[PDB]
Amino acid sequence: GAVFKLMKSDFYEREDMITLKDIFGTETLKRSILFSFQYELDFLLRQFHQNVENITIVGQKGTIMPIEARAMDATLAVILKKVKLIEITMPPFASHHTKLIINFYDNGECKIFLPSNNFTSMETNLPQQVCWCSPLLKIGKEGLPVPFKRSLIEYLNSYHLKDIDELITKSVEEVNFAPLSELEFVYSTPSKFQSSGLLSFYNKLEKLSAGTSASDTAKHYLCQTSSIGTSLSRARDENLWTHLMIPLFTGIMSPPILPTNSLINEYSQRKIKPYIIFPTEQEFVTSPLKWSSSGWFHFQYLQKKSYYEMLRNKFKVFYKQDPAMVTRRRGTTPANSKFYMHCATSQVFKELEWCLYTSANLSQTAWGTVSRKPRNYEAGVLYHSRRLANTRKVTCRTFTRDPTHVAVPFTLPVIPYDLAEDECFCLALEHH
Repeated sequence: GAVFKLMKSDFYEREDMITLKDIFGTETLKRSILFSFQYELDFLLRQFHQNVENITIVGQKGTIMPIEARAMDATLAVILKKVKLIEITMPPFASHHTKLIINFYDNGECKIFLPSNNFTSMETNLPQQVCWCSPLLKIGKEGLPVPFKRSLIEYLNSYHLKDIDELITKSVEEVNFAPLSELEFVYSTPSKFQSSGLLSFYNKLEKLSAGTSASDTAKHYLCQTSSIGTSLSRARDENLWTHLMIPLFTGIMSPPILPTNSLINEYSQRKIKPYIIFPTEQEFVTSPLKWSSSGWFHFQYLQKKSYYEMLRNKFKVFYKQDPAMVTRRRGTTPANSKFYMHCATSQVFKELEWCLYTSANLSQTAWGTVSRKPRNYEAGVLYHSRRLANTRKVTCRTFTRDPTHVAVPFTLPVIPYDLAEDECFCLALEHH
């Protein structure tokens, strides 16, 4: 079955879990196809077994740094001949953030992974990272269409590159995706020709919950992100999660933004509970590598503080690790995974209506809006309870207590920010 694993760190596990070497080092691996925002080629290529025949690497022109001669050795020169680069030219202010691995093995097997780390030593080892692992898939003729496969192919098409069409999509097409028949592949693309991002995700959730009646249940919506974008509007404080996404998902608004005070009453009246997990200032003090992982966490609110105060004090949206539940070896180190999830009710989040794990951070550029398309490539997997084989809920557990559908790096429960003391981490330095 598909499984979430916590990526091992050279620092936190020194002497359940996965490493890049488990993914790439297997002697039966024949081919890997990789997508990422950043590759450190000498670090990445050292993960592979000599048996590998091809490594196809997709990334933005310039995010694939060649190995300098001084860092070459015998082994690397051999693996390097097996590398095919597909270099993407992005529009301005657009990023290729998708992290995706498609592996093909000796006996026609295939396995797909979504790691939260870029392929660099620093990303892999500093902030907490996770990796979703598909079940084993087999090359073979397909029966009924599998949504995950259809969406993955739309997504690949949306690069509009002949090399992707020929070298990747054709190979994906041969794979039977039946073991993924419960899951959805949810993505963003700048392609004008393919709907994606928030509008498509919203339409997908509306379709997946069709018929479901309303309840007096509390409605919990949680986001864990390593970036929090600024206001959707220059004239008003409006946050993507609280003002647009949650209101869409709950039915507060439809596609054809509400005043903040109206939203707060609506949340109170519908028992909506919003959460954003983002590191506090003090959680770096109780992290083993201290502020080392802090550069991955971006929420630059100092220039428009009222937007932050609104989130912190009016929506009371911020949540932090339970310092009693974290391991000694990881402490309160923040995670660079992105999860979005919904629970309808301490035990909160252990049974979910749905959960999306993705590269997409909480920004307009990753998700778009109702009217604007995403600027980035992003990809993720969605578990939806109505899509499960059995009439059941998606189950979730925290890695900090280490089978469930989902596993998250944050504690369960998470703890509200203490309004007297806690503040989201934000550093303004001279260089930025």
